Amino acid sequence: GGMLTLIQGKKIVNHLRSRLAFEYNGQLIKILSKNIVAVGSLRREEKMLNDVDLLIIVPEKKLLKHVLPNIRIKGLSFSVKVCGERKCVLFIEWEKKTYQLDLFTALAEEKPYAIFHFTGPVSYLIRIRAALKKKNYKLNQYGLFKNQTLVPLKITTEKELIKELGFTYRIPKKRL
Amino acid sequence: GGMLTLIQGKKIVNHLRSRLAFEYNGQLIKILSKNIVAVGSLRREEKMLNDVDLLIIVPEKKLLKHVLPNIRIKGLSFSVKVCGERKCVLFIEWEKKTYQLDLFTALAEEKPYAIFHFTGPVSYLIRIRAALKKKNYKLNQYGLFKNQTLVPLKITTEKELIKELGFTYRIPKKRL
DNA sequence: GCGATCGG
DNA sequence: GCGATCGG
Repeated sequence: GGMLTLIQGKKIVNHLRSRLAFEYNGQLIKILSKNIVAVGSLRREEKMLNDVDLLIIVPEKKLLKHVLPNIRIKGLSFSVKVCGERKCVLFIEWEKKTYQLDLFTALAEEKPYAIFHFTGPVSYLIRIRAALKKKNYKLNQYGLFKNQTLVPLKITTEKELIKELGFTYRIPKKRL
Repeated sequence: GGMLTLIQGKKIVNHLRSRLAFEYNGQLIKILSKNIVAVGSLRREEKMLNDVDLLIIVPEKKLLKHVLPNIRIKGLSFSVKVCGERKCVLFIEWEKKTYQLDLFTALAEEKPYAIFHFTGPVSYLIRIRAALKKKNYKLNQYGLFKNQTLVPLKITTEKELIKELGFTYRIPKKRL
């Protein structure tokens, strides 16, 4: 995959927002724009991107075996590098060039945790996870755990999650 | 990668044996046939293969950062799917079809352990490892360990390793 | 730091 | 059963 500017990346995401779908036992099911979240380097507003990173929110557990493994993009040429239920990496043709499209899935109840994980950057996640690990917590893209048991937090958004975890809220661009 | 017959796989390995090399700070270093071992489904003599599996024996630790990351195959078209110091997955062109070639590296002192691991099958490895784990040992492709410490066994071959571990020696085809 | 999807 | 490369 070629490198992209932030603007090229945003243009691609805009194009993709109305064109993603998946095949479910023969039936083409459209993925809704509101369930597509730009994450990664794109959400961090970095100047150059190495890929385009999208998080797809899926409404039901049963659908995970179907969404990424049967992903469809209307009108766009692509090939699959690797693909499972949770991560799918595609190479897409856009104008004269091939770019890497990284797709991830989260269930609705995982959404704040997923956004936080897939936003990164990695250095920042390592620091946050290390501090929580010292207090016997484990944080990942699915939830907050203690002694291998889900800690049910009363949150809906990434911001609420960050504050409930006891860290300073910073906009994605400023996380390091 | 397409599926291959055992015969096709063996023909490919024969071709590759004299044609593998790596670039080391600008110089092309041939890999010797005696340091190339057919492993996996090929060594188990399975009728159909999903890929061709080769283990490359590397004489010095310092060379690991160079071998797979700078692999060269004379006269054969290939592309890299993933590649590190210990695992490299290639797609090769062979008689107008594309196949998957899986390359792994072992240091000389790891060789019997690596052969045993990369031969499998997986079901057999799980059983063997579980039994050793009950006695506080850990077996992997690098050695036999107890309390995170290498158990120095006085062996050279896979057969000697198997017997020293206290299991019945069976030819690769009959391991289950 | 932690998980996905391999790798045998 | 145990480890590698790559995902943020």
